[PDB]
Parts: sequence; C-alpha cells; structure tokens
Amino acid sequence: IIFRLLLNVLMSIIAIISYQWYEQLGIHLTVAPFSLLGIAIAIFLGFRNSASYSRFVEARNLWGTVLIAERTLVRQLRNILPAEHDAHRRIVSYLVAFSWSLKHQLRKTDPTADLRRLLPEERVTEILASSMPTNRILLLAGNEIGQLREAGKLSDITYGLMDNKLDELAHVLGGCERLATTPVPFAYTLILQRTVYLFCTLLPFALVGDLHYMTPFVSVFISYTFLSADSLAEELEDPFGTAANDLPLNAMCNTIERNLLDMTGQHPLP
Amino acid sequence: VLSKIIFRLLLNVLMSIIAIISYQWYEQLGIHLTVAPFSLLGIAIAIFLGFRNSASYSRFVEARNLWGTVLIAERTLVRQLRNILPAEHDAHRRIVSYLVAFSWSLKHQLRKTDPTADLRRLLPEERVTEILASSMPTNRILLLAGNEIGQLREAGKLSDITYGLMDNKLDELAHVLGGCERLATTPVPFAYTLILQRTVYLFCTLLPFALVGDLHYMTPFVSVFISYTFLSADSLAEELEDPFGTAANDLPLNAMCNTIERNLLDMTGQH
Amino acid sequence: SKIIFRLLLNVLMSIIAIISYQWYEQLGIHLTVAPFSLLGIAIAIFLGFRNSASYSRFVEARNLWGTVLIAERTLVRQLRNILPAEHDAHRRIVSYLVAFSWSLKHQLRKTDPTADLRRLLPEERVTEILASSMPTNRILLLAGNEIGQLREAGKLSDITYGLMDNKLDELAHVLGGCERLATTPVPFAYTLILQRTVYLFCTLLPFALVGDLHYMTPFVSVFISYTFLSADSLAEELEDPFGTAANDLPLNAMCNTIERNLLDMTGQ
Amino acid sequence: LSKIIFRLLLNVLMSIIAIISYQWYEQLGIHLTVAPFSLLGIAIAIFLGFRNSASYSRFVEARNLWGTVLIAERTLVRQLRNILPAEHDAHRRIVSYLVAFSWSLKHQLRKTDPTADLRRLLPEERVTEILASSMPTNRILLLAGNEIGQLREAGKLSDITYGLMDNKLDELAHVLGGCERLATTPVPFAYTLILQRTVYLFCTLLPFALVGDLHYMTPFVSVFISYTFLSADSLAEELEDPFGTAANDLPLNAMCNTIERNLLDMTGQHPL
Amino acid sequence: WHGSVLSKIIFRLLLNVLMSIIAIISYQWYEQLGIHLTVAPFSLLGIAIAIFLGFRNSASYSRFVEARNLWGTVLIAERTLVRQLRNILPAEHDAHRRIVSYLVAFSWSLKHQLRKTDPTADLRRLLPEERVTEILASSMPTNRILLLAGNEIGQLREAGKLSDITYGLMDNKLDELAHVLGGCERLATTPVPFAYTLILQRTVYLFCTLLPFALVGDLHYMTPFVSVFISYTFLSADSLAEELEDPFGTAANDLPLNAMCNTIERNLLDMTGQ
Ligand SMILES: [Zn+2]
Ligand SMILES: [Zn+2]
Ligand SMILES: [Zn+2]
Ligand SMILES: [Zn+2]
Ligand SMILES: [Zn+2]
Ligand SMILES: [Zn+2]
Ligand SMILES: [Zn+2]
Ligand SMILES: [Zn+2]
Ligand SMILES: [Zn+2]
Ligand SMILES: [Zn+2]
Ligand SMILES: [Zn+2]
Ligand SMILES: [Zn+2]
Ligand SMILES: [Zn+2]
Ligand SMILES: [Zn+2]
Ligand SMILES: [Zn+2]
Repeated sequence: IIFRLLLNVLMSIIAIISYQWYEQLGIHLTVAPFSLLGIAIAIFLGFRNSASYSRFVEARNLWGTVLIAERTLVRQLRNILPAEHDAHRRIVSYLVAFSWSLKHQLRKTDPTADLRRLLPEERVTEILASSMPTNRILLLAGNEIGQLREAGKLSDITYGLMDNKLDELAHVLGGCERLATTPVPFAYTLILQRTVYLFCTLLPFALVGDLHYMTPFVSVFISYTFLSADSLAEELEDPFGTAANDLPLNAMCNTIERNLLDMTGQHPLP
Repeated sequence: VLSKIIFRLLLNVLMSIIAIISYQWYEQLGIHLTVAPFSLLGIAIAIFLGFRNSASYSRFVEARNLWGTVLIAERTLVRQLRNILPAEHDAHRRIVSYLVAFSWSLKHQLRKTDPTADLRRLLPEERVTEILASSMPTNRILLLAGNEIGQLREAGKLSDITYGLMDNKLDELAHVLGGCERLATTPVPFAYTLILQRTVYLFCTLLPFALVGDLHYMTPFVSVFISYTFLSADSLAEELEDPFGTAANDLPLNAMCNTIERNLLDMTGQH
Repeated sequence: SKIIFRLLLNVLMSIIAIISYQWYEQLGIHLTVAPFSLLGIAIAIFLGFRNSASYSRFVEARNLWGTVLIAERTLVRQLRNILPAEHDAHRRIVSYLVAFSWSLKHQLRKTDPTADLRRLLPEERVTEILASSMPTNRILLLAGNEIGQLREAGKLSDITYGLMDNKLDELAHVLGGCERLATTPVPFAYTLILQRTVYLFCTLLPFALVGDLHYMTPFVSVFISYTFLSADSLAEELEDPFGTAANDLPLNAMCNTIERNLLDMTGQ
Repeated sequence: LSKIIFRLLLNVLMSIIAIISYQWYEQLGIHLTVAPFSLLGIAIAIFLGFRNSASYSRFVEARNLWGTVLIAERTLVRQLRNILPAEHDAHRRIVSYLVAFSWSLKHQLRKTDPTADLRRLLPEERVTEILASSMPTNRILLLAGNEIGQLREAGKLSDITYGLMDNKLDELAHVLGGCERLATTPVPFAYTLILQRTVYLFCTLLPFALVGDLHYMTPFVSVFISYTFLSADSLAEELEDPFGTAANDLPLNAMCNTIERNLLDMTGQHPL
Repeated sequence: WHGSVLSKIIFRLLLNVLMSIIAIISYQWYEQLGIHLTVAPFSLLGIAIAIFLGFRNSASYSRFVEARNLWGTVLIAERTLVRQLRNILPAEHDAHRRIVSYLVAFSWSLKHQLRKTDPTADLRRLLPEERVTEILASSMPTNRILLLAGNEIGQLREAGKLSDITYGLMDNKLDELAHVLGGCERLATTPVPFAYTLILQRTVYLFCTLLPFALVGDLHYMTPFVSVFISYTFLSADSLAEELEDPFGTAANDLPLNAMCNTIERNLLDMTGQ
C-alpha cells in the first residue's frame, strides 16, 4: 500500500519535471476527464465494499449462531434430562470440539491439539480419518442424542427439539464452508482493483497542470483514499482468510467453551 | 461529540483565515490549490460516508429489533403459560420473575454494569448467587426458567408438545441474547471509520486553501458550510456506534425494561 | 407546503442576489458554482440514503399489517378445517381476531377503541380489556384462552392446539413490531441537520449562481431548490405510516378488509 | 414505448428551438452555463437510482412469492403421495384446487374474470361457491383445507401428518397476502410523480443550457441524455407494478402454466 | 473474462481507438462547422450511467450469490438427512444406502438440468434401471427424484420404523431440497430484467463512441489513451451483468457445479461408511 503511495509521489515528480516538455508537443492531461473517471471508480468501490461487508457480517452471524445453538442444546439437555450427567458431559465435549474444529477448518490450521484435549482417542482417530471432520463431530453428537432416544430417555418430540439445534449447526458449517471455499467472483473485483491502480498512477500527470508543486500532496491524499477503499474491500471479502484477525474467532470458541463448562456445573471450582 | 464538531468548525474557520492571509505568498512560491481535485475527493468521501452511515444505521435498527423481540417472546411465553396451565399460578409468578430478571440482566450485560440489585429485588438470594457465579448471567436465567417448565413436564402437567411450545420461546430469547452479544462485540470495522475520519479531517483542513483562489474573502463561510455537512455525516455514524450505550441517541434500555416488566406483571394480574 | 414558502423565499433570495450583485467585488466576496456543486452532490447522496431508510420504515409498516390479514385468515381456516361443527367457538375467536385488528389501529392512531370493542365483544371482557394499559395484548391473551379451553375440553389435541398457537405468535410479532415502529423513528438527527443544510444550501445557492447566470438565476435556483426541498420533504412525509395523512396506510380500510375476510370465511 | 419516444423527439424539437434561439442570447443578456445543470442532473440521477432500487425490490419479491407457489404446491402434492399413496381421488381433488389457486391468484392480480379457468378445473358447484366469495383465492385455500380436514376426520391422516400439510397451506396464504399487499399498495407518489415531472422539465430545459457549448451538437447529446434519464424513469414506473402487463412485468400466464404442467405431470400418475 | 463478452469489449475498444484517431485528425474542422463537444455534458452523462451500472451490477452480483447459496443448501440438507437416518435408524443400512443414492441422484440431476445435459449416465450409475425409467419419464425428473426419496422414508413410516414425528423430521429436509429446486429453476428462467442490461449496453456503447470527440479538445494527442482507459472502465463494468448471467454455466467464473456435486457425494459416502 505504501509502495503505491511512494510510487505515486515519484510519478508526481516525474510529472513535474517532464511537465511542459510534452505539453507543447500536444500531450495534455486535464482534471475533468479524470474526475469523471474517479467518480465512476468511487461508485463502484462503494458497491464492492457493500458486498464485502455483507460477507463479513454473514461470517459473524454464522458464528453467533454456533454460540446460540450450543447454549440452547445444553439448556435442553439439562431441563429435559437433569440426571444424565454422563450424557451431558459427552455431548458438551462434542459441541466444544465442533467449535474448535470449525475454526481450524476455516483458518486451515491443525485441529489435533484441541480434539485430543476434548475427546477420547478412538473418536479423535475417527474424526481425523474423515475428510470432513467437523461434519463427523456433528454426526457423533447426533449419535449421543439418538442413543438417549433409543434408551427410552427421550421421546421422539424431545429428541426432535434437540435435532433442530443440530440442524442449526449444520447450517453454520455449510455457510462457513461456502464463505471460505469461494470468495465473491473476483472476476469483476480484480478488474476493478487494476483500474484503481492505473487511475492512481496516472493521477499526478492529470493534476500537475493545476497544482504544480502541490501535486504530490493532493495526489497522495486522493490515492490514499481510493487505495484504502479497495484494500478494505479486499480484507472484508475474506473473513476466514490467511491474513485475517483471528481474535474474534478464538474469542468465540473460548466463550462457548466457558459457557458450556460454567453451565454443566464444571466451571465453578468445588 | 458536539464539542468536537464545534471545535473543528472553529479550527476550519481558522484554517480559512490562514488561507486568506497566505494566498498572496501562495502563487510566487509555486503553490496552487484549485477546487476541482477537492471536488473529486469530496464526492468520493461523501459516497463512502453514505455507505458507512448505512452500516451504522442498520446496526442501530437491529439492536432496536432484538429488544422488540424480548418483549414479544416474553409476552407470548406468559400467554402460553396462562392458556395451557391456567391454574398453575405459582409457576406463572416464578417464570415471570425469571423473564423480568432476564430483561434487566440483558440491559446490565450490554451496559457493562452490576445486576446484583435488580436480581435481588426479583429473585431469592440462592438464585441470585447461582446467576452471579455464571460467566453469562442472562444464560443462567434462561436455564432456570427452563427448569421451571421442565419440572412442569416431569409432573405430567405439560406434555412433551406443550413443553416444546414454551421451549421454543426460550429459543426466541437465546437468539435475542446472541444477537445483542454479537452486536456489542462486533462494531462497524474500526479501519473504515478511523481512516474515514482522518480523511474527512484532512479534507476539511485542506479545503479552504483550495477555495481561497476562487472565493477570496468568502472562503471561511463556504468552507465552514461544507465542513459542517461533512463533519455531521461522519460524526453521526459514530454517534450510532453503541446503540446499547448511554447517550441521547442510544436505545432507552431502562424504559424498555420497565415496559417489559409492566407488560408481564399486567398479564399475571399484578400491581 | 413549506416547500411553496421556501420556493418563494428562494425567488426573493435570487432577486436580492441579482440586485446585490453590484456591491459584490466592492465587498470582496467572490462565489463560484463549483463548491456548491460539491456540496449539493454530497447533500443529495445523503438525502438518497436518508429517504431510503424512511421508505423501508414505511414498507415494514405495510408488511406488519399484511401479516395480520394472513395470520387471522389462516387461524380461521384452521378452525373451520379442524373443528367444522364448532361454530360458537368460530364466533368467539373471530370476534377476538377482528377486535385485535381494530384495537391495534386505535392504539397506533391513539384513539379510543371502545366503540369497536363493545361492538365486537361482551361488555364483561371489554372492561377487562380497557382496564389494561396494553389492551391489544390483552385481547391476544383472551383469544389464546378460547384456544386453550378448546384444548382442555379434549376438542383440540396438543398438536392441533400448537398449530393455532403458532398463528397467535404471528400476531404477537405484528403487535410488538407496530409498537416498535410507532416509538422508533429513523434518528431525527439525520432529518434535522439534513433539513437545515438543505435549507441553507437552497438560500445561498442563487448567490453562487448569479455570477454565471445573471437574470436567469431565479429560474435555475427555483428548479434546483424544488428538487432538494422535494427530496427532504419526502423523508419527513414517510416517517409515520400509521397516521392519517394522504401518504399513510388506509388503516380503517385495512381493518374493514380483515373483518369482511373473516366474516366471509365464517358464513356470518 | 408509446409516451417515451414522443418525449424523445419532442426533445429533438426543444433542442432545435434552443439552437435557433441561441441567436438572441447576446442581445437578451442570458448566459446559461452547463455546471448548474450537471449538479441538478446528478442529483436527479441519484434519486432515480434509489427509485429503481425500490421498484426492483417490489419486482423481485413478487417473483419470489410466485416461486413459493410452485414450491409449496409441489411439496404438498409430494406429501399426499408419500403419506396417502393410494388416495388418488384425494390426489386429484386437492391438485385441482391448487391449480385453480394459481389461476385465481393471477386473475385477481390482473383484475380479470376467472370463471373460465375455474370451470376448466373444478365442478360447477364449487365454481359458483368460489365466485360467490369476494376473496375467491382465499376461498379456494379454504376448500383445499377442507379436503385435508376430511382426510383427518376419517382417520386417514394423524394430527402430525395433517399438520405437515397444513403448513404448506399456510405458505400459500403468505403468498396470497404478499401479492395482495404488493398489488394494492404501491410506492408513495410524492416520489414517483414529483420526480417524474422533475425529470421531464430537466430534459426540456437542458438543450438551452447546452447550446452555449455545443451549438449544433446540442440536439444529439441532449437526446442521448434524455434517452438515458427518461429510460431510468419509465423503467422504474414499469417495474413497480410487477403483476402488470408491460413487457418488463412478470409473465404470470407462463408461471401458471408451468405450475399446471407440474402438478398434472403424466395424467397425475406417480410411482408407489 | 469469458468468450462472448471478451469479444465485444475488444471490438468496442478498437472502435474507441479508431474514433479517437478520427477525432484527433478532424478536431481542426469543428468551430467552422458549429459542432462542438465539451467534457462537462459527458461528465453528467458518464456519472449518471455509472450510478445506474452500480445498481444494476449489484443486482447481477446478488443473483450469483443466491445461486451459490442454493447449492450450499443442497449440501446442508442432505448431510442432515443422512445424519438423521443414522441417528434414528442406525441398523437400517439398506434404507440408508437407497436414500443416499436418491440424494446424490438429486444433486447430479439438478446439475444436468441447469446445464441442460444428459443425466442418464449418472442416474444409471446411482439407481436401478426401473427408477431411472420412472425419473426420466417425468417432465420434471429432479422433482421426481424427490418424490422417490419421499417414498423411501414413507415406507419406513408404514413399516413402523419411523413414527409420524421422526418421519416429519426428515420430510422437512426433503422440502429444504424442494426450496433449492424451485429456486434454481426460478433463477435459471429469471435474469436481471433484460431491459436494464440492453439499455445499459446501448448507452454505454454510444457513450464510449462519442467520448473521444468530447475529449479531443482537452487532450490533443493524449485523447486515445485516456479515452480507452475510460471506455475500459465503463465497458467492463457493463460487461459484469453478462459475465454473471449464467452462474450455472460452464465458464471459469461460472459455478463449479461438477466439483460441488462430487463434494456432496463424497460427503454422503463418508457419512455412510462407503
Ligand atoms: Zn447435569
Ligand atoms: Zn436444516
Ligand atoms: Zn470459567
Ligand atoms: Zn413467539
Ligand atoms: Zn435455536
Ligand atoms: Zn395467571
Ligand atoms: Zn361457523
Ligand atoms: Zn352459539
Ligand atoms: Zn374509552
Ligand atoms: Zn416451504
Ligand atoms: Zn395418483
Ligand atoms: Zn403461517
Ligand atoms: Zn451556434
Ligand atoms: Zn448405515
Ligand atoms: Zn459463461
């Protein structure tokens, strides 16, 4: 980014010294065409940011739903089966493993320490064996519920009430996968990013006639505004990207683990 | 804050007086500032402020909506209790005290304030202790109300279906909780508003210099008009920053909690 | 409206600007068009977004009222389909749904619902309803009681009770939503600063145009002013959809439509 | 394109008047620069952008509601086949009500006579019942609901499976409600008609402010600009009524025909 | 950046450079004629066109996003239908395998239908020939696949191995898929209103044709270069709608439906131990 700003000031000085030689040749750059162009580019950057922002908000809503559905499902297990503490403890394990597994899957990092921390090793091997480990964890949680239903402890209705929450988590997994696997067609976005780059390099040659020595200052102010618009659009396109802020994901996984522990009577020391 | 915008309006007037005074020296030295580049930059900044303001506004509308749903789902949970168990008035009173405690607690959570007093007013001390030990008191309150209807289900007074009908309302509330906690911890990205406010400040400070060649002694008036408009647009979005905050523009959470409590008390024959 | 005033005041501002154009440079004041281009275009962006929010606020009100008709229609359909012989319960529940609509309309218009309520319900319930600070919620509660006593009497199962309970929820979200809209406006900081800015812009504009247009200034200025005043006025015009203005929902017509729909479904 | 080409060539006329009256600008003392009209024209374009957004939202919603007719009717028939596979007389009756519902909804939105379509589909007794209601699409929904209600009363459906079908009837009621709200409530006219008149006036005055610059080009760029602006305006006006009959409105007859072909796919036959 | 669109931008860009040459070597006979073109009207026109392009392309992009989302729902709903089968009927593997083959068949059939290709080989790889016959005799084969999966769980309900409740839990997923099928068919028959794209392509075409005659008086010999830059911005922005016209198509920025169907199949096989 600062490379393009500094390249901007040097095309500014090139513009200044080169300026007047080409102009008497009949080589003119005026401000009005570039103002037409830049206003068009700015409108497109508004919309492109709107889209990227939507993708960011969607990632945040999906994770929020992890917290809601996992909270609600443990609430249901306590309210409906208060005495099945072993089942509570097992299911809570799978729910926390699911959150961490999801975060590692999206960020493309190794889930093995979190899995091995939370789950028996037979099931950690079953999970790491699958090419879709988060989905497998959802399956295993489903098995705990379905076993409680075979054993008579849940009816089909209360089983159904919890099955809904496992559907809420399946909705989260697929949504996050789509958000991580494919970004908005950059087909238009790359074309627009290059147009922005060319616009900012040519800008000093369009401004020098008006601003003389002030050309590099105003030129980098304008170029800075535009390049920030384009780069924030790039950063928001990609909530799970390789250079993303991992703090709110890490914070979300920790919050839900703390909630489920504090919830099952395991958080407050005896 | 109003003091920021009047103070930087102040400063803009100053800047334009510097621009007026120094214009004579401006042309010999090689400096020229024309209006057209600042028209391009200003229109772009305005486009970006439109979109950002749209983000802020929609954050504030969502916060108001979530609270609307607190009132809706709590009203109908009490309605289901009365319609399904007309005789079970002890459960009526206890669940109403948990729903009311949930609302006040949500307010305290969002406001980062201590809910001990409201809890003690509505609940027996043992439950207050249980709720305060939790890292999420509103969650523990939803769990306790759920124990009320769950015990009703174990006594055979609720079937699995009517139990489930009320359980869903505790779902409507968990989603409100998640929504509010999400909004609280997820602002409009700081890069946006910080870069935007730096750009607006620099833009307004530089503007009178671009105006002076054209307006001469009119530079301060026009410059301050334009700057007022822009500083208004920028500050308004950060004035919708925390809808759960304390300020004239922020949601009146205390009044809304009183409306909720009044509603739930009205529905259970209480004064 | 205040538009015709501000337009005439704009004509006067423009005449002043013409007659005062002489002493302009004598005073040292120079005013071009380009700064006002910048500012007017920005104001117009902000007005387009603002009017957008106002518009969506109006749309949501029309939608909430649309859901009343949908949910009461299908609660009645479920009554006739699940208990086709229970006409006395038909009449009681329909009178509650219709009363809910008119009560909602009166509460939003801040009028007394008593005539409609007593026209629809027994006095014994009407007093319970108006004894409450939330009459429309109380009416929802009572309709719930009709359904619930049907369930206790074995006439509805828990399942078919639940399928009607869901429609009661559809109406609770409508009530809460309308009450929210009625007390939650698009932040009037928008509208106020924007309106002042539109006005000051409209009065200063001819002084910035006279140097370039001379005697033509009043026409271009009134045109531009009309456009900006028009947009600002529309945002103020769509702010309260539940009111009685020409641009507001025909709430009375809508309540008549709901009531005739449910009476047609019940033979009555 | 009836009104708009009339106004386009009327704009060629106004440009010609502007040209031959540029003769008199020097002597009458009238400058008319382009910058004030660029400002005003950009404001008008912004408002036309937003207005087209509102119109497009109405049109996309209308299209979606109709898509929900096909989805809900399809799954209701599917449930009837999966739950009561042998009840073909019920199959046929309910399907006839649902197809009737599509056509009835279309005629209601278009304000046309449904009698023919109803008669092609249902017995004449039910046709007169439906025609007697002032809400015939709603009455058709009530009648589909009576078919399901009977299947329940006869013990052929339990309350669960009855409810699974009742939900789809609710999906159709939200469609009816949504179309009625769209067809009877438009976008307010403080926008539409003040903005439309504003666009007209701007277009007629533009060439007068452009002769100063373009002299004989002013009819060409004036007509170009009026083309794009009048297009924006009339497009918004067309799409705000998406159940209308303009060329850019929804093809409701093709949608009803698709729905019919679906539910009656191979004389209504289906694998057990 | 695919076939039919790129050809048009290159041609209109060549049209542009040529119009700019003519403009340059003919500007000298302007004021003598009375034809004059200034930048300011074309700034008005260009900025109006750009606003309308912004809105339009916002529609096109939303349409692409919806197609992607509908396909993601296929994955989610089939995943959970299989999960439910395992958790409610764990011993009923035969039924598991049949229902899985119908769900995979549904995905492949939806791909073929949206590309208008022949589903017969995929269907015969997944299903017994009688089933393929039933499916392909329908005028709506993918919907018919849904009806057959409904029959599988309906038989499970008849045999008492599913209660009405749990039968209903899987029925809701079958109409999670019915929502997908209707949505794809609607998108496939409902573009962004062609009036938008056609009028926009025309005003952009004319605008880019007249631009160099409006820029020449300012830019002299620079006219071709920025005229082609500006024309690039407008032409490619106007091309976006056609790029995103066919999200179910086969181009590079067209959705990767075959890999998505492969992924769905691998997911269900993984879930059922095959
Ligand atoms: Zn426990
Ligand atoms: Zn699901
Ligand atoms: Zn802890
Ligand atoms: Zn509710
Ligand atoms: Zn939930
Ligand atoms: Zn009570
Ligand atoms: Zn009756
Ligand atoms: Zn009676
Ligand atoms: Zn009264
Ligand atoms: Zn559906
Ligand atoms: Zn049949
Ligand atoms: Zn409904
Ligand atoms: Zn001439
Ligand atoms: Zn198996
Ligand atoms: Zn393609």
